[PDB]
Amino acid sequence: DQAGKSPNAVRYHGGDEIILQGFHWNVVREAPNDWYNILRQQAATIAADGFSAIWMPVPWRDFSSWSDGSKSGGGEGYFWHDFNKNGRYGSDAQLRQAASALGGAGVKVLYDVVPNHMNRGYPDKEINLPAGQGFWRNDCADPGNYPNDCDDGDRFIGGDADLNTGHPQVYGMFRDEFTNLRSQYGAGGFRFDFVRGYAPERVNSWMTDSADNSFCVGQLWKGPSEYPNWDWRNTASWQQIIKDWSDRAKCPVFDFALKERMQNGSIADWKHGLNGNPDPRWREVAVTFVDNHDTGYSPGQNGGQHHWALQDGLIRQAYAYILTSPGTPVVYWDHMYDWGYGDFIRQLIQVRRAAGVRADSAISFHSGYSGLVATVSGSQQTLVVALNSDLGNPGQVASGSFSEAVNASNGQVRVWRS
Ligand SMILES: OC[C@H]1O[C@H](O[C@H]2[C@H](O)[C@@H](O)[C@@H](O[C@H]3[C@H](O)[C@@H](O)[C@@H](O[C@H]4[C@H](O)[C@@H](O)[C@@H](O)O[C@@H]4CO)O[C@@H]3CO)O[C@@H]2CO)[C@H](O)[C@@H](O)[C@@H]1O
Ligand SMILES: [Ca+2]
Ligand SMILES: [Ca+2]
Repeated sequence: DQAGKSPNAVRYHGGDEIILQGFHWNVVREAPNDWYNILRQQAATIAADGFSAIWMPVPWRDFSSWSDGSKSGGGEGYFWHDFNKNGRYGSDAQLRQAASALGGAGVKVLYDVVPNHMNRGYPDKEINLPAGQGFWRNDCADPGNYPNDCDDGDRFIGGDADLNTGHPQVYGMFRDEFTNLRSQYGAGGFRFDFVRGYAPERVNSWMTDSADNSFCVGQLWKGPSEYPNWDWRNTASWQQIIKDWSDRAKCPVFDFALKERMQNGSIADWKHGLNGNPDPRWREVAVTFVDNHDTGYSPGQNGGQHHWALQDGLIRQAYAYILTSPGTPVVYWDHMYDWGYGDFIRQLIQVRRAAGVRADSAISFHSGYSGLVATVSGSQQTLVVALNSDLGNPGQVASGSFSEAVNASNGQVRVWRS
C-alpha cells in the first residue's frame, strides 16, 4: 500500500487503495447521533475485512429539512450551515475518537466535502456571508444553469445557495477547513462533492494548498446531454467527460462511465467504463463503485434515494467485476454489513490482494464467449474472470496453470488465478 501521485501527477495515492463508503443515506434517521460511535467500535473489523480507506460522511453539521411529495429528508451533510462538527452523525469529540480508532487500525479517513453551496438560510450558524459582497453566485446576474461571473460552474437547483468558490475569502475559508480536517481530524484525503458546480482547477489548488499528497476523488455526474450543443462534451463519451475533469483537478474520478454501462448496457458492455480503458493513464484514475447513497438503496425510509440502482440479480457480478479490475474500487456500506454480501466481498478483497491487482493493472477482454470474460494482470498473479459467461475453462483464454479462486451464483461468477 504505497503512496505517490500517478505518472500524470494524479493523486491516486499509490494506486492500491480499497475504499469503504462509510455510510448510507438514512444513517441520520436510523442511528441518530450515534454513527461515529458505531464506526469507532467497528474499526478493527473494517481493517480486518481489507479496506485501506473509508469515505466518511460530511463532517459539517446539517440541520436542514425538506418534504417533497411523500418523501422527507435533511441533515445528511449535503446542506450544511457551518463547519461545527456537532451534527447528526455524532459530536466533535466522537468524530475525533472515530478518526483516531480508524487511523489506529490502519484505515485512512476520507471526508466528504461540499464546497458548492451551504444552507444560506439557516438562522443559527457560525458562517454569515452577507449579500452584495460577491460571495454568492446570485450576487451576479444568473440567467441559467451556466457559469456566471460569481460562480464558475453549474448551480445546485435554484442556485440561490451556491457559493462564489472563486472569491478569495471563500476559497480561503475552504482551504483552512481542509487544513483543519487534515491536522485535527486525521484526514487522509477528500471526496469532492458536486464537482460540476465549480472549476476543476480550484480542486487542484485546494489539494495543493492543504493535502498535496493525500488521496482525492471527485463526484462528476453529468451526461453528454447536459452540455450545450456546441460544447465538445455534448457528443463525447462518459469516459472523456470524466477523464477531462480528472486531468484538470489532478484527482481520481468516480467511474460514471462504468455505472452508466451497468445500468443501460449488458454485462459484456462493462468493458466500456473508464476502468477498462487500454491506456493506463485513463484506467488508473477511475474510482469504481456499484451503488452509492444517491444511486442505490439504503435501509430505512423509502428504501433510501435509489436514483440509479443496480438490478438486484447483478450485485455479486458487479462486485466481482470492480474488485478484480483496474481503477480504485469502492464498496457500499450496506452491501457489506447490512444485506449479507460481507462474506462474498471479503473473499474478493483477498483475491484482489493476493493477485496484486492495482489501479493501473492491465486488463484484456475476450469476445468469443457470452457475458464478460477478462484476463487481469496483477503484479503477483493473473486473474481470469467470467461473469454470466459460457466460458468453459481459463485455458481457453489464457496460458498457464489456473486454480479456482471464486465460484458463486451457479458458475455465474467465476474467478481463477495463476
Ligand atoms: O436553497 C437551495 C435549494 O434548496 C432546496 O433544495 C433542496 C432539494 O429540493 C432537496 O431535494 C434536498 O437536496 C438533497 C438531494 O436530494 C440529495 O440527493 C443530496 O444531494 C447531493 C448528493 O447526495 C451528492 O452526492 C452531491 O453530489 O450533490 C447533491 C448536492 O450536494 O443532498 C441534497 C441537499 O440536502 O435538499 C435541498 C436543500 O434542502 C429547494 O428545493 C431548492 O429550490 C433550492 O434552490
Ligand atoms: Ca496507498
Ligand atoms: Ca456552483
